[PDB]
Amino acid sequence: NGYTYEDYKNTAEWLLSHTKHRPQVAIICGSGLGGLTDKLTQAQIFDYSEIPNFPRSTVPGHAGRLVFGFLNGRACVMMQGRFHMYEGYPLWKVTFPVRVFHLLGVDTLVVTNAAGGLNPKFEVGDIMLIRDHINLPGFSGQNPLRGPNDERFGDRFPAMSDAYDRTMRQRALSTWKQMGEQRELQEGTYVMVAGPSFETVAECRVLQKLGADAVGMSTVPEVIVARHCGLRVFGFSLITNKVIMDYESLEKANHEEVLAAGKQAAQKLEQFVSILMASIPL
Amino acid sequence: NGYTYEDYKNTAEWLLSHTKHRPQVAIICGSGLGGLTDKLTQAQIFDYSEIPNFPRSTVPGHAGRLVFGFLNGRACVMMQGRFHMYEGYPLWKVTFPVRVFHLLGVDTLVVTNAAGGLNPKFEVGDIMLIRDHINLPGFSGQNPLRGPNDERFGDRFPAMSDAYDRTMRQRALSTWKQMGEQRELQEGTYVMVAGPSFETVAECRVLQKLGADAVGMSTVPEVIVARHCGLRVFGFSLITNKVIMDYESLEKANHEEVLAAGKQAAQKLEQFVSILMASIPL
Amino acid sequence: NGYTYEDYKNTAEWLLSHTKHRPQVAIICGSGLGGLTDKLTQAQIFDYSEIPNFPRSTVPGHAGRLVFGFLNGRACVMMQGRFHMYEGYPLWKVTFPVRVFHLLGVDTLVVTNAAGGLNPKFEVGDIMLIRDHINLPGFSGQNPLRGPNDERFGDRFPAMSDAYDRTMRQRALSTWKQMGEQRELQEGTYVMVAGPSFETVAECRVLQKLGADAVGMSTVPEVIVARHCGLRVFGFSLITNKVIMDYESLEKANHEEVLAAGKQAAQKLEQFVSILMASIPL
Ligand SMILES: O=c1[nH]cnc2c([C@@H]3N[C@H](CO)[C@@H](O)[C@H]3O)c[nH]c12
Ligand SMILES: O=c1[nH]cnc2c([C@@H]3N[C@H](CO)[C@@H](O)[C@H]3O)c[nH]c12
Ligand SMILES: O=c1[nH]cnc2c([C@@H]3N[C@H](CO)[C@@H](O)[C@H]3O)c[nH]c12
Repeated sequence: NGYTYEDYKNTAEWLLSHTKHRPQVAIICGSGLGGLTDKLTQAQIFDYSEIPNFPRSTVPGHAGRLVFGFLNGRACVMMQGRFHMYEGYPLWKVTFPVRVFHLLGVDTLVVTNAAGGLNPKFEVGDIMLIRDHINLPGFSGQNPLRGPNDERFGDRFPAMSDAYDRTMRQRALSTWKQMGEQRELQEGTYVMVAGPSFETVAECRVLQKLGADAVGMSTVPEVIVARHCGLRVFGFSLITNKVIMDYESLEKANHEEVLAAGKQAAQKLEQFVSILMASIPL
Repeated sequence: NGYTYEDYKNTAEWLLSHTKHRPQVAIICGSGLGGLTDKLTQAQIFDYSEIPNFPRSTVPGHAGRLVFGFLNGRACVMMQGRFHMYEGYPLWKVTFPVRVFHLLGVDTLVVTNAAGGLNPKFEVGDIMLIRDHINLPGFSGQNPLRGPNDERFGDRFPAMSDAYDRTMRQRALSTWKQMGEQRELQEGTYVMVAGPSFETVAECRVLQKLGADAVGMSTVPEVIVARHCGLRVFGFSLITNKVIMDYESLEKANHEEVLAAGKQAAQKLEQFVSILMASIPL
Repeated sequence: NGYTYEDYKNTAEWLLSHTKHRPQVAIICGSGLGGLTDKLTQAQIFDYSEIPNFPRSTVPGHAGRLVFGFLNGRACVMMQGRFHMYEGYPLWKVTFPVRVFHLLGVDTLVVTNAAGGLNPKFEVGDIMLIRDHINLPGFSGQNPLRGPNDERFGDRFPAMSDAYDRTMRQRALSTWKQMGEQRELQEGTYVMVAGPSFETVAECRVLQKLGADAVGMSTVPEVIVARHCGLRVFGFSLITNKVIMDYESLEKANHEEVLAAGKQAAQKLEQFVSILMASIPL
C-alpha cells in the first residue's frame, strides 16, 4: 500500500477546508448511473485530478469527479466514475476514496454497478439488491486490506457475513412497493471477477454453480474497506445483460449493450436511490 | 505492462525487415510438440534472444526460437518453446508474441499444450480439441489485458464465449475421420491453473466439479490476447496423463511421464496440425 | 523471488554456527499454539530479527522467534509466530524459513494452524488432521514456487497429491486412541484463502461445495515448499469456530473468539504434538 495514514488524513482535511459541505452518505455510481449527480442540489464539483493523493485517471472516459451536495434530505458525496482493478490500479488505490469518505464523516456507503445476470430468472433492466457477495479475487490475495492493518481504521480480521445492511435491504424492498413497478425488486449474490474480458460459457457455468446471481468487475473491494471502517453498506446491480449459458446461442456480451441498458433503466435507478435516501438513518 | 505500442511495432518491423516471409498462421507448440518445426520448408530460424523486446528465457531448456516457413500450403510462424506464468513472467510478457504476430499480418493462432485429463473417459495419448476454457487466474486479476487498453489492438471489454472458432473445430472433427484413427478426437473444456506444482486430489475434484476436462498451466492468456486482436483461434491438448482422483491410487504425476507421452503421440499431433493447415481459410 | 540460493545457505550456516543444536523436526506453531515452545528442553531462542535474511516482522504481536531444543526425544526447531500473505509478505518470504530448515538438516515439518470449520460435523475445540488441501491462491498464481526453479532444492513440477504423509496420519489416529479423548480425532481437507477478512455466507457455501472441511489463511505455502524439498509433512487445524452457513444466524467470526479457543484447547494440542514426536522416524 503506497498510502500512509497521513495521506488519507491530508486528503480528507483538504476536502473539508475546500467545501462547507459535510457528507453523511457516500454514493459510488456504477457504469451508466452517473446521472445521479444531476439530482443533487447545492452541488459542488471537484475533479479527482485536483484532489491530493487521488488516483489520477488514465484514459477511460476522462471523467472523474467528486460531487458534494444534498440528495432528497441527505448530505451526500458522489463518485461519478470509479476505479477498477482491470485498469491496472492496485486495490489500495481503487478503495482509497472509501477511507477518505470515512474521515470526512460519512457513515453510509451506497454502491451501484452494472452486471451480467447469472440467475436464469433475471432480465435486462432488472435491478438486483445485493444480499451477499463472492469475492474470487480476494480468495487468491487480491483483497484491499492486504498489508499491515492500521488500528485507526479497523481490525485485522474484519467479518463480512453481515456486510450488506439487513435493515436497508428490507426498507429497499418496502420502498420498491411504493414504486408499484411492473417487475419485482430482485435480490441475490454478486460475484466479482477481475475482467476486463467477459466470461466464456464454461466460466458462466462455474459462477452459476458457485451460487452467484450477478457478475461484475467491481464493488466488492469498496464494500470490504467500508465495512472495515464501520460504514453502513447498501447497494445493487443493474442487470444490463444475461450472460450466455449455452453454446448454441449466437450472441455476445458487449460494452455497447451494457451502456444501452444503462441508458434505458437509467432514471429508474436514480429515482429509487433518491427516494431511498429518506430511508437512511442519521 | 512494460511494453508501449511502439515496442510491439518495433519488434514486428524488425522481423519484417529480417525475413522475406510473411506469415498468416502463427503456431504455438506446447510441451513436447516442438517437432512441428521440422515440417516447415523454406524455414528461417530466429532465436528469441536476437529479437528486440522478446522475453529473454531464464534457464528452462535454453531453447527459444521463432521459426518462419511454409507448412502444407500456409505461410507460418512457429514458437518452439513458450513463456509461462509459473516461470515468473508477468502475463504481458507471456503474451507479447501474440500481439507481434498480429502486427506481422497473422490472422490465425493455433495453440497446443500438454495437459492432465480430468474427464474420466480420456486416456493418455488422447488429443482433446478445445471448445472452451475456464480461466481461474483471470477471475482473480491475472488476465493479460489488465492495465490501460490500447484501442489500436482491440476493445476494453472483449468477449470470449466465442473464443474457439466453431468452423475450425468442425473441420478438425472432419479431418480426423480421414485419419481413421483407433481413438476418437476428444473435445472439451480446458482449465488453466498457474502451477508449477501439480494438483492434489482435492484440487482435481474441484476442477472436475467446475466442469473442466483437461488441466494445464498455459494457453488461455495467449488465446485471450489473440481474440482481443481479432485472430481466429483453434487449439488442442495432448492428454499426457490422467490426474489422480482418489486417495487409494499410489502414483504421482511427473514431468518424466508428460515428456514420455509427448514423445509417443509426438508425430501423431504434428500430422493432424500439418493437414489441418489446408482447412484454414486465407 | 528476492532470495538467491546463497541467501538461504548463509542463513543456515549462520544458524548452524550459532547453536550446537541440529534439528531433525521443524514445527510451525499456528495461532494460539505457540505454547509448544515451553515444552522444549535445552531450549535456545533466536529472535527472527537477529537472523540474517529473515523476514522482519511488521507489527502483528511483535513476537517472532526461532526456538531450538528437544521435544520428547526429537531434535526440534520451532517457529513461534509465522508469516502470512495477508500481512503483505510475498510467498517467497513467507516460506523462506522452510528452505532454511532443509539446509539445517531437518527432514520433517509439522504445521499447525487455527481454522474455521466448514464440515457441519466439526465443533469448536475439535482437532482436524490434514489429509489434503485446496490451494486457491495457487490456482491463480500465488504459489511459493513461482519464478525460476533451483535444481538444488527440488524439481520444476513437484507433485502434491501425496503431500500429507500417509504413515504419520495413521500413527496420529493411533496415538489419539491412547489419549482416550471424549471427541474423535477429525480428518479432512484444508482450504486456504488469503484473508485477512472473514468469509461471507455465500463464500462459505462455495468452500463447502468445493469439498473443504476447514478454512484458514496459511499453511499451504509452507507445505508446498517443504514437499518440493523432500521434507516429510504432517499437520492439523484447531477448529476455533464454525463458519456461518445461513443468513438467519446472528453471530460473527471474530479474532477474539479464535484466540479464546486457542486458549482453551491450548495444551490439548501441545500434548498430542509432544507425544507424536516419538511416532516420527529418524
Ligand atoms: O456479464 C458481465 N460480466 C462481467 N462484468 C460485467 C459488467 C460490468 N460492466 C462493465 C463493462 O461494461 C464492467 O466494468 C463490468 O464491471 C456488465 N455485464 C458484465
Ligand atoms: O496434470 C497436469 N496438471 C497441470 N499441468 C499439466 C501439464 C502441462 N505440462 C507441463 C509440465 O510437464 C506444465 O507446463 C503444464 O502446462 C501436463 N499435465 C498437467
Ligand atoms: O473462519 C475462518 N476463516 C479463515 N481463517 C480463519 C482462521 C485463522 N485464524 C487467524 C485469524 O484469527 C487467521 O490468521 C486465519 O489463518 C480461523 N478461523 C478462520
